[PDB]
Parts: sequence; structure tokens; C-alpha cells
Amino acid sequence: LLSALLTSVGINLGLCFLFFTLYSIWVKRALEPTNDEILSNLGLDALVFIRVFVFSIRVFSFASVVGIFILLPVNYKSMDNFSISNVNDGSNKLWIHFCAIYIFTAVVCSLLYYEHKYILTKRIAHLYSSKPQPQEFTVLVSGVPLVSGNSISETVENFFREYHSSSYLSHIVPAAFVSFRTRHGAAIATNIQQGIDPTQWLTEAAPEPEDVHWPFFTASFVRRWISNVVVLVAFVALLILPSLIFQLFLLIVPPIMLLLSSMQGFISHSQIEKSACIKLLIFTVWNSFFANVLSGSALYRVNVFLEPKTIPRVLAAAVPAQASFFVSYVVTSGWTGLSSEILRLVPLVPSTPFCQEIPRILFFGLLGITYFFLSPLILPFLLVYYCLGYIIYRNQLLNVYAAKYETGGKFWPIVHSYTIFSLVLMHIIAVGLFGLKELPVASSLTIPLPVLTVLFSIYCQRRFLPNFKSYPTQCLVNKDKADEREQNMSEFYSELVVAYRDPA
Amino acid sequence: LLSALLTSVGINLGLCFLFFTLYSIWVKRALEPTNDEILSNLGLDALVFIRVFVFSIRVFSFASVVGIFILLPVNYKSMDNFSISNVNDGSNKLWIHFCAIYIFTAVVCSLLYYEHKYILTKRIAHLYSSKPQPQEFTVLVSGVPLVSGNSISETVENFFREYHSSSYLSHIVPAAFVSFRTRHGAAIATNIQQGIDPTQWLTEAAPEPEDVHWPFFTASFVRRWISNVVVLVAFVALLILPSLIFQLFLLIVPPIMLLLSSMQGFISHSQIEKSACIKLLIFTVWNSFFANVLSGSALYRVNVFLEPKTIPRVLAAAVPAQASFFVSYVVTSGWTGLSSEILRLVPLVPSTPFCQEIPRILFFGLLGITYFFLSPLILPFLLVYYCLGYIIYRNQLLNVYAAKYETGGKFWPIVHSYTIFSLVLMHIIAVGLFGLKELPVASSLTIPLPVLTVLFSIYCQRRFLPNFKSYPTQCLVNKDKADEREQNMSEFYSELVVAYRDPA
Ligand SMILES: CC(C)CCC[C@@H](C)[C@H]1CC[C@H]2[C@@H]3CC=C4C[C@@H](O)CC[C@]4(C)[C@H]3CC[C@]12C
Ligand SMILES: CC(C)CCC[C@@H](C)[C@H]1CC[C@H]2[C@@H]3CC=C4C[C@@H](O)CC[C@]4(C)[C@H]3CC[C@]12C
Ligand SMILES: CC(C)CCC[C@@H](C)[C@H]1CC[C@H]2[C@@H]3CC=C4C[C@@H](O)CC[C@]4(C)[C@H]3CC[C@]12C
Ligand SMILES: CC(C)CCC[C@@H](C)[C@H]1CC[C@H]2[C@@H]3CC=C4C[C@@H](O)CC[C@]4(C)[C@H]3CC[C@]12C
Ligand SMILES: CCCCCCCCCCCCCCCC(=O)O
Ligand SMILES: CCCCCCCCCCCCCCCC(=O)O
Ligand SMILES: CCCCCCCCCCCCCCCC(=O)O
Ligand SMILES: CCCCCCCCCCCCCCCC(=O)O
Ligand SMILES: CCCCCCCCCCCCCCCC(=O)O
Ligand SMILES: CCCCCCCCCCCCCCCC(=O)O
Ligand SMILES: CCCCCCCCCCCCCCCC(=O)O
Ligand SMILES: CCCCCCCCCCCCCCCC(=O)O
Ligand SMILES: CCCCCCCCCCCCCCCC(=O)O
Ligand SMILES: CCCCCCCCCCCCCCCC(=O)O
Ligand SMILES: CCCCCCCCCCCCCCCC(=O)O
Ligand SMILES: CCCCCCCCCCCCCCCC(=O)O
Ligand SMILES: CCCCCCCCCCCCCCCC(=O)O
Ligand SMILES: CCCCCCCCCCCCCCCC(=O)O
Ligand SMILES: CCCCCCCCCCCCCCCC(=O)O
Ligand SMILES: CCCCCCCCCCCCCCCC(=O)O
Repeated sequence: LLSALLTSVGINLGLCFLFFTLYSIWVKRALEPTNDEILSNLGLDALVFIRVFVFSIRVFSFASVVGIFILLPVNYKSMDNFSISNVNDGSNKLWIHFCAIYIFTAVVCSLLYYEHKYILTKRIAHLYSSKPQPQEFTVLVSGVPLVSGNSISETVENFFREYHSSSYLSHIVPAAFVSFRTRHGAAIATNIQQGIDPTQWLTEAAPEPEDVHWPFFTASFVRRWISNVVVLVAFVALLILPSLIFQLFLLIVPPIMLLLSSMQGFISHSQIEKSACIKLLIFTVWNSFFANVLSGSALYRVNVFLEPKTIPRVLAAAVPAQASFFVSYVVTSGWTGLSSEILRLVPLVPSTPFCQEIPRILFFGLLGITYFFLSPLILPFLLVYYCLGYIIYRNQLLNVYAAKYETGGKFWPIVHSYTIFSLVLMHIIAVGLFGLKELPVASSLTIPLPVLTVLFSIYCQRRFLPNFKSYPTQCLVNKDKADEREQNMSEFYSELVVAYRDPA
Repeated sequence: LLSALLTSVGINLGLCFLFFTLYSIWVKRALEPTNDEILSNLGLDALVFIRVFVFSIRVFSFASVVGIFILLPVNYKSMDNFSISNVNDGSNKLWIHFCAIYIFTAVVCSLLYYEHKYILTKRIAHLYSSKPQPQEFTVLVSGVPLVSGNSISETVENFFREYHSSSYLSHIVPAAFVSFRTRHGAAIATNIQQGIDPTQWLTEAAPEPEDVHWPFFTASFVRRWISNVVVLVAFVALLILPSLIFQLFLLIVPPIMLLLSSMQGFISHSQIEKSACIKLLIFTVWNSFFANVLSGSALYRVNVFLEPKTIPRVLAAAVPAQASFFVSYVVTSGWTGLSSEILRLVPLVPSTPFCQEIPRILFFGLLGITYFFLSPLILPFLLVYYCLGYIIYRNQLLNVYAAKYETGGKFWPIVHSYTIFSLVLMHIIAVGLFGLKELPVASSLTIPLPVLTVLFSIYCQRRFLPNFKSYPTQCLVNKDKADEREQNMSEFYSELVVAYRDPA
């Protein structure tokens, strides 16, 4: 089998060039800038995207070295002879895999810990050095009460003038954009329930003026609730070398998810794309990983996940068999993805690659973590993909893309949570596998690993993640005070008050 | 069997009097006061307690009438001949039970809707008419940073003076009680993350000065985290007519749960008792309902709940058989509970009956809802219990109890959530039972009932429940402004600043 896999790779390389030819009928410039240049020139989303690649390179450089030089010779010309499945049942060499599963997990968790601190330092620093933006001082208020004898405008200003008299500026219009004097003031309007009735006078931080999903305002509350039901139904209906054809059809799914999320009741394109990103993560895990591992009907797969006590064995006995599939998958989707982006085949639309690429990076990471333990020969393919991606994307972000919004580093929590999922899924597989390999002690001793990993995640959920949703009082106050001395707020406020005028 | 059940009731009545005799070796006065007198004289917790009884009386007066005059004759001298189990398999009379399950559920949900509105009206009104209390303006800050060259006191005042300069008053002491000028000010300190690091400068509204669990402050953060692990372990270890003996041992469980919760890291006796209340709800559901229904070992019961697709049949086939058990249980625990309280056998300690009685009321409600559908003859026993309870407790709250704290109506969310659980469990049983009774159409059509019930619950979770955790800006501001005209805040503040002095 190894020579067939190498042949497949050669075929895919040949296809790459044939497609470039049909279409027609940089490294130093990408790598030299440092991360501080990325934060100043592109911003936090670009920086997180790059750090996701760095994280993956570190995770898999480690995994590749251990996988290839320590575990691979234990496991060991078919691909299978290099997998854990070639280890004798009951073997004490499985304790090497056991140590590796805790060390690898500890390393991944350590790397996540590091990235959380790194990214937050950059995020707090970004706030302190940046200029004030209209979206930082503006709240979108919705569910404005219908008051006889009064317009929506009158209802909104009376509410905010009465309850936020020290911070209210002005507003524009059953919803309105309300401006505040300070970031802290806006935080209060969005963090503390406003009216007696919590389902009205709803507050959310405003998106950028240029990122407002203006069609949002067309629908009434009932009308948009009806549409979000339709979106969910359509999403589920969507969920429920010829492999190239498969990949080519996957290339149109992101557009589907975006148009689908656009009618779900979001107020911004950032939310629509983030929502589509999440739908793609769900979609890819279901339609690529579980669909190929748990081969069968959609009903069969659903029934598998209704019986938790058997999941470890269903996956431990199903996943290893797909290692050769996934090498092909990664190579095909790898070059399809990278060539598609270089040649701009998608618009031939999101202003950034995040919606479509974060799910590719993360899906590959799922396979990397899962197969480090089970079949290490996948790891060098993933490592090459990530290294090429890193070079290519540093160039594409600097010279090709033109983001129409900034979301701080709000994609980072996706990466964290998805990574914990990848580790936990792998741990579940390992528990099941040590069971199948007749090493029940390891199977039992590995139960605490998912638990500690989840507790680690919870620690991070309480310790780091809240700062990606909002900034704390200490931070916002220090900046509001700095702005009072450093920024010309008397002009900022004149822009702020008309920033959200509907440009029509 | 019916004559044996009547004999058992007669025996229990005889035992009641024998026990009163050994111990020794009002209705108009309880019922005449209205709910406004309860709110003014006893407060919101007493009012909620009474409304829980009113809710149960209305739920079971309805259920008793339908159960006894509509379903009972359909079902129909053993007790079993009056149960749903006596209905022919495949019978169209099961559509009566089917209609009754939706009507009953709609009625219970309607009654919950009503109570949520009623209770909140009383809660908002209570806030507007009451005098300011020290606990409304005080925040307990914990996780105060260790700063070289500075005391904890210095660290706390510098943080609040710098970030809450418009509202800070004073504080007393790795934790401190910090006072604010307004309720809104305190709300900001407790609702918005304070420091950069969310695990430090933690803020929580202070409990009453007389309700502070002072031992809390003895432990360091690590030391109390160690203890809460011990509490969980001890709790689980506790979880894992001779029926009187059983009930008598259950009477010591509340003391165990209270001492157990006292070392878990709570800051007040209100939290300890509420925590114990929750542990008792968990304990009773596990050790009384599931232990008797799912007869077997603890491991067996745990395994039952690891297979969701079979739960409906395991319970549908197990619960109906216990109807005679539960009639005896309700009668025995009913008189044991009421006589124990009248004679003060528990102190021969909580200042109120809430910790111990809310779980009795709610457990009985679980049985009422479950057996309305399956065996209606239980319902009159529950109805008598609730009616006697209502009379007895109105008297005990007015003349016997002396609460050492006020928690608003914070027990109400327990009642809501527990009630939704009771309805959902009953719906699960009904789905399983219509399956067992060969009426698969009803089994299928009942699936939406748990779903709508849960969506109703979610609606209430967003619509009503947040107001039981805190008051909204509109409410707090209207009151802070009223206090500026109506209350002598210049004296309140002098009491506020020393209110939490450790009385030692
Ligand atoms: C059998 C298949 C369908 C299982 C997949 C479901 C679970 C295990 C995975 C798939 C993708 C994941 C999500 C991706 C993005 C986000 C946004 C963040 O703000 C909170 C967590 C959250 C919401 C993740 C939690 C867990 C998740 C929902
Ligand atoms: C077998 C398949 C379906 C995987 C197992 C699913 C369960 C047991 C595990 C795997 C990883 C876990 C998640 C890891 C990260 C986060 C982010 C936070 O915002 C909420 C909790 C949340 C979302 C966890 C919930 C439970 C979780 C989804
Ligand atoms: C098989 C047995 C162990 C099942 C029992 C577990 C579930 C179904 C029940 C038992 C008691 C219930 C709880 C009682 C009190 C409260 C406090 C409130 O602020 C939020 C909900 C919450 C936390 C309830 C949610 C559901 C609950 C946890
Ligand atoms: C068979 C036994 C174990 C019962 C079934 C358990 C599940 C499916 C259901 C029954 C009732 C439900 C609960 C009803 C009320 C609340 C209060 C809110 O604060 C959080 C959600 C929460 C806590 C729900 C979560 C899920 C729930 C616990
Ligand atoms: C198993 C032990 C060996 C471990 C070897 C680890 C090597 C890691 C190399 C990571 C290089 C990442 C460079 C990122 C540069 C950047 O910050 O953009
Ligand atoms: C197990 C065999 C492989 C050994 C490990 C090889 C590590 C290769 C990755 C080095 C970091 C490259 C970072 C990307 C930018 C670049 O190409 O310079
Ligand atoms: C293998 C299961 C456990 C997973 C969790 C491992 C987490 C390890 C990282 C946390 C310790 C970080 C210590 C940093 C100290 C410093 O600041 O120098
Ligand atoms: C028996 C089948 C098991 C699989 C069930 C999968 C359920 C996943 C539901 C989506 C959870 C993520 C919610 C996203 C919230 C958001 O938009 O930020
Ligand atoms: C065997 C199947 C089990 C499936 C378990 C699915 C668990 C879904 C968890 C949803 C998490 C949603 C978190 C949102 C947090 C946020 O709002 O930021
Ligand atoms: C307080 C936080 C607790 C977190 C617990 C997270 C548990 C996630 C599931 C991982 C363990 C699954 C093990 C199944 C073993 C089996 O039953 O065969
Ligand atoms: C039952 C034990 C669960 C432990 C799971 C790991 C949770 C993370 C522990 C903290 C790691 C960071 C240590 C440095 C703390 C500091 O100096 O701030
Ligand atoms: C088969 C899996 C079903 C899902 C149940 C297991 C997941 C339990 C939830 C764990 C995440 C808890 C997130 C809140 C953390 C916190 O307390 O701050
Ligand atoms: C099945 C249809 C018949 C329904 C009959 C319902 C009778 C309900 C009686 C409830 C009385 C509750 C009195 C409570 C007094 C109070 O507010 O304290
Ligand atoms: C199905 C047969 C029973 C018929 C319904 C009987 C209703 C009895 C409850 C009436 C409300 C009593 C309220 C408690 C205070 C009191 O006793 O006056
Ligand atoms: C049987 C499943 C559905 C359960 C949910 C039923 C909820 C019914 C109560 C909501 C409607 C209340 C209308 C009140 C109108 C008014 O204010 O007069
Ligand atoms: C397989 C066994 C199924 C039973 C699992 C029961 C888990 C119940 C855990 C307690 C949930 C309630 C949390 C209370 C939070 C609070 O203190 O307010
Ligand atoms: C078949 C077994 C299923 C068991 C499912 C248990 C679900 C537990 C839900 C816990 C709810 C905790 C809500 C706390 C809300 C709050 O903090 O106020
Ligand atoms: C958006 C909120 C969704 C709420 C969904 C709540 C579902 C709770 C479980 C009740 C239905 C259980 C039916 C099991 C039927 C079976 O599989 O045999
Ligand atoms: C898929 C449909 C789910 C419906 C579940 C019931 C949720 C409650 C609906 C609102 C009931 C109250 C109606 C009165 C509204 C008002 O006038 O304020
Ligand atoms: C076998 C049961 C396992 C538990 C999974 C079913 C319960 C799903 C959670 C439903 C409650 C959601 C509470 C949040 C409501 C909201 O969005 O505001």
C-alpha cells in the first residue's frame, strides 16, 4: 500500500499543474514581517489566523517527531504496518503510546495555555494602542416598546436618557443605534439587563457601520424567528481520483452556509460569517469525519451517538481503518484549497479567508491529533500543509485580502474549543483502543485524561476566554482615561453620532 | 388491595396519635391573612413558600378532578384496577389519556406562567416599597491580589477608588466587603468583570451581615477548593409499618447536607441552605424515586441512565407498579414531616422550613404529575397533604419561625425548574407507555410535548427567571431615585459602612 499512496500523491501533484494550465486558457516577502507588524498592519484577526497556523506547526512538529521517531518504530510495506494496529495485543509497548498520549496532551494543552496568554496580551495591547472606533461606543437596541403617541425614536431616547443620563449621546432608528460617551458606558448598557421585561430593550454591541447586516431591520421579531427556524431546517437538510469531485462539491458549501446564515437574524456580516464558520465546522465533522468513519446511513450515524457507552469502541475500531483515506483527503483538499484560493476560484463573497479556512485548518488538526496516536504517517502531510499554508497565507493576508470588518480575535475561542474537542475525541478513541488492544489498565488510567483536559478547558473558559467577548472594567477604564488625554474625542463624537446612518 | 391501603392509612393515623402521646411523657388564624399581609409581615420567601402550596393545590385540584372523574372511570377491587395499566392494549380510550396529557401539561404550564408573573409582580413591588438594606449596596470582593508593600485593605480600596470612583464608599477586610452609594453602582461591580485576570477581583453581592458564613474567610483559595472536592465526595458517598424506620432516617439527612454544604466554600447561610436544598432534591429523587422504581444496585441504576433510548420503557414499565408504595410513602412521610415540625423534633439548625420542606413539596409534586397520568388514586392524598400543609405552614410561618435571612424569592427558580423536570419526566414515561400500550401514534405525537414544555421553560428562563437573580437597570434606577427623596440615606450610609464588621 505505501507505494500506492505515494503514487496518489504524485497524481495529485500532476493534477495541480494540469489545472493551473487550464486556468490560464514571494516566500521572503511573506515570512520576514514579525507579529507586531501583523498586528499593526492587518490586525488581530489576521494575527490569530497566523497564530493558529503557528500553533498547528508546533503541535505537529512535536507530534511528527515523536510519532515518526519514537512511536512509528514501535508500531513497526502497507501503511497499516506503521500504525498502532500492528502492535501485539497485550504488549507492554503500548505503555509507550500511553505515555505519549499524556505527554502529547500535556504539550497540546501547554501550547494552548501559551497561546491564550500570548493572544490576550496582544488583544489588551491592541486596545491600548488603537484609535477609538464608532462600534466601541455604540449599542444596538432592539425590541423597542410600542408606546402609544410616540415613535420608536422617542421611546429609545426616553429610555436611555432616563437610565443612562451620564453616558447617553444620541441615537438613530422597533430598533435603534444608541451612542455613549465611553466604552465603559456602553458596556453597562450591554451587560446589565435593561428593562423590567428582559425580552424587550435588548442590547448588543453594534458591529462596524460598514459591517451592518442592514436587511436585518426589514423583519419583525416574529418574522425573523420564523426565518431562523427555516435556516435550521435547511441546515439540517444540507447535512442529511474521484475524491476530487467530492472536494469540488464541498467548495460550494461555504456559500451555502453563508446565504443560509444571512437569513437567521444576525446583525452583522461578522456574525454571519462566524455563524457560517461554525456551521462548516459542524458540517465537516459530520459529513467528512463521521460520515467516512461511521460508514452507513444518516440514521445509523445518529443512533451511534445515542449510546455513549459504546462510542469508544465504535470509533476505536473504525477510525484507524481510514488513515489511508485521510492521507488522500488531506492531499486532495490541501491542494484544492490552496490553488482555489490563489486563483480566486471561489468568486469566479467573504472579504477574508477565515470563514472557509479556519474549518480546514481545524479539521486537519482533528485528524492530526487523532492519528498521532493511531497512525503517525499522516503527520508529515499535515505538517507540510500547515507550513505551506503559513507561507501562503501570510502573503495572501498582506497582498490579496481586504477585510471589511474587524472581530478582534473572536475566532480564537473557536480554535480553543475545537482543539479541546479534538483532544477529547482522541482520548475517547484511545480509551476504546486500549480496551480493544487488551490493555484495560491503560484504558482505565486514560479516563482521567479527558477529565483533566476538560477541567483544563474549563479553567481556560474562566481564566482567558471571557476577555475575548468583552474587555473588563480595569481595561476599559484605563483606556477611556487615556483617550481623554490622547484622542480628539470632540471629533470622534461627531463621527460617532452619524456613523450608523443607513447609507441609502 | 384497596382495603389494605385503607388499613395502612388507618394504621398511620393511629401511629400519629401514639407518637404525640409519647412525646408528652388555629385554622382561621392561619388562613384569614391575605398575601399582601404575608409580604409585609413575613416577606418574599414566606410568600413564595405559600404560593408553592397554592400552585400545588391548583395543579392537583385540577388533576384530582380530571383524574378522579374522567380518567379514573376509563381506567376502571385492587388499586391496580384504577390505573392506566387496566386499559386494554390498543384501546381508543387511550386518546382520552392523550388529550389529558396535553391539557394537563398546558394547565400546569399556564399555572407556572401565572405564578411567574404573580411572583415577579410581588418581587418588583417589594423592592419599591422596602427600606434600603446593607446587603443591597455591598459587594464581597475576593481574590484580592497580593501586592508587595501593601495590605489587602490597600489593594482593595485602590482598585475600587480607581475604577468605581463615582460610587465607592468604604470597605472592611485576601477579601473585603466594599460598599457603594447606590444599588446600581453595586450591580456594576458585580455584573461586569473587574480585573484583567477574571480569576481575581471576583465580585459577588454580599449576604446580610447576620447571614455571613464567617468561617468562609478562614480558608485560602486552595484550601477551600480542597474542601469542596471533599464535599462532593462525601455527598456522592451519602447518595451511594417498617417504612417508618426509613422515613425516620431520612429525617437526619437534611442536617447532614447542611453540615456538608457548610464546608463547600459558600459565603452565607442562605447559600448553604439553598445548596443543601438542592442536594436534598437530588438526593430524594435518586434515593426515593429512582431507588424504588429502578430497584437494584447503585451501579445498575447508573447504567440505566447511560442509555437514553431505553429510558422511556424502563420507567414506563417500572413506575406504575409503585403507585401503592407511593401512597404509603406520602402518608408516612406526610404525617412524619408535619408532626416532626409541630413538635420541633428536628432541633430536639435552619431558622426557616424551606431547606427541608421545599424538597418534600416538590417531591410530592413529582409523584402527583407522574401518577395523574398513570394512577389517579394517589392524587387525593397529595391534595390533602397540600391543603393541610398550606394551613399548617401559614400558621408556622406566622407564629413559630424566625428567619435569620431574606433571599427574595430565590427558591422560586428551583420550583420552576423542578416542575419542568416533573412534567418532562412524566412525558417521557407517557411516551414509553403509549409505546408499551400499543398506541405508537400517541407515542410519536407525544414527542413534541416534552419539546414544547422545554421551549416553554426556556421562554420563562429568558422572560422571567433573570429577575430572580438581580434587578434590571430600569427597576434599580427608579428605586435609587426614589430613595434619594424618601429615605434618609445619610444615616443608612453610616450603618452600611460598619454593617459587615466581623462581630468578634
Ligand atoms: C457527531 C457530530 C455531529 C459531533 C459534533 C458536535 C461537537 C462535539 C463540536 C463540533 C464543533 C464544535 C464548536 C465550534 C465553535 C464554537 C464557538 C464558541 O464560542 C463556543 C464553542 C463552539 C460552539 C464549539 C463546541 C463543540 C462543537 C459543537
Ligand atoms: C463522540 C463525539 C460526539 C465527541 C464527544 C462530545 C463531548 C463529551 C465533549 C467533547 C469536547 C467538549 C467541549 C470543549 C470546549 C467547550 C467551550 C465552552 O464555550 C462551553 C463547553 C464546551 C463546548 C465543551 C462541552 C462538551 C464536549 C463537546
Ligand atoms: C437519575 C437522577 C440522579 C436524575 C436527577 C437530575 C435532574 C433531572 C434534576 C434533579 C433536581 C434538579 C435541580 C433543582 C434546583 C436547581 C437550581 C436553579 O437555579 C437552576 C436549576 C436546578 C439546578 C435543577 C435542574 C434539574 C435537576 C438537576
Ligand atoms: C430521565 C431523567 C434523568 C430526566 C430527564 C433529564 C433531561 C432530558 C431534562 C428534564 C428537565 C430539564 C431542565 C428544566 C429546567 C432547567 C433550568 C435552567 O436554569 C437550565 C436548564 C434546565 C436545568 C433543563 C435541562 C434538561 C432537563 C434536566
Ligand atoms: C519532540 C521534541 C522536538 C520538538 C521540536 C519543536 C520545533 C518547533 C518549531 C516551531 C517553529 C514555529 C515558528 C513560528 C514563527 C512565528 O512566530 O510566526
Ligand atoms: C519527523 C520528521 C520531521 C522533523 C520535523 C521537521 C520540522 C519542519 C518545520 C520547521 C518550521 C517551519 C516554519 C514555517 C516557515 C518556514 O518554512 O521557514
Ligand atoms: C495531560 C493532562 C493535563 C492537561 C493540562 C496540562 C496543563 C499544563 C500547563 C499549565 C502550567 C503552566 C505553568 C507556567 C508557569 C510560568 O508562568 O512560568
Ligand atoms: C445523536 C447525535 C449527536 C450529535 C449532536 C450534535 C449537536 C450540535 C449542536 C450545535 C452546538 C453548537 C452551538 C453553536 C452556538 C453558536 O452559534 O455559537
Ligand atoms: C454523543 C453526542 C454528545 C453531543 C454533545 C453536544 C454538546 C453541545 C455543547 C454546546 C456548547 C455551546 C456553547 C456556547 C457558548 C457561548 O454562547 O459562547
Ligand atoms: C466539572 C467538569 C466535569 C467534566 C467531565 C467531562 C467528561 C467528558 C466525557 C469524557 C469521558 C468519557 C469516558 C467514557 C468511558 C466509558 O463509559 O466507557
Ligand atoms: C483536579 C485537578 C485539575 C487540574 C487541571 C489543570 C487546570 C490548570 C491549573 C493551573 C495551571 C497554571 C499554573 C500557574 C498559576 C499562576 O501562577 O498563575
Ligand atoms: C455525551 C456528552 C453529553 C454532554 C455532557 C458532558 C458535557 C458537560 C458540560 C461541560 C462544560 C461546562 C461548561 C461550563 C464551565 C463553567 O462552569 O464555567
Ligand atoms: C377540572 C376543572 C375543575 C377545576 C377546579 C379548580 C379549583 C381550584 C381551587 C384553588 C383554590 C386555591 C386558593 C388559594 C388562596 C390563596 O391565594 O392563598
Ligand atoms: C376529585 C375529588 C376532589 C374534588 C376537589 C376538592 C378540592 C378541595 C380543595 C379546596 C381548596 C382548599 C384550600 C385550602 C384552605 C382550606 O381548606 O380552605
Ligand atoms: C401543552 C404544551 C404547551 C405548553 C405551554 C402552554 C403555555 C400556555 C400559556 C401561555 C399563554 C398565556 C396568554 C395570556 C394572555 C393574557 O395576558 O391575557
Ligand atoms: C448516569 C447518571 C445520570 C444522573 C446524573 C445526575 C447529574 C446531576 C448533577 C447536578 C446538576 C445540578 C447542579 C446544581 C448547581 C447549583 O448548585 O446551583
Ligand atoms: C439520562 C441522564 C441525563 C442527566 C442530565 C443532567 C442535566 C444537568 C443540568 C444542570 C443544570 C444547571 C443549571 C444552573 C443554572 C444557574 O447557574 O443558575
Ligand atoms: C432549543 C431547545 C431544544 C430542547 C430539547 C429538549 C429535549 C429533552 C428530551 C425530551 C425528548 C426525549 C424523547 C426520547 C424518545 C426516544 O428516543 O425514544
Ligand atoms: C415552536 C413553538 C414553541 C412555543 C412554546 C411556548 C412559548 C411561550 C409563548 C408565549 C406565551 C405568552 C403569550 C403572550 C405574549 C404577550 O402578549 O406578551
Ligand atoms: C439525556 C439528556 C442530556 C442533556 C441534554 C438535553 C438538555 C439540553 C439543554 C436545554 C436547556 C438549555 C438552557 C439555556 C436556554 C437559553 O438558550 O437561554
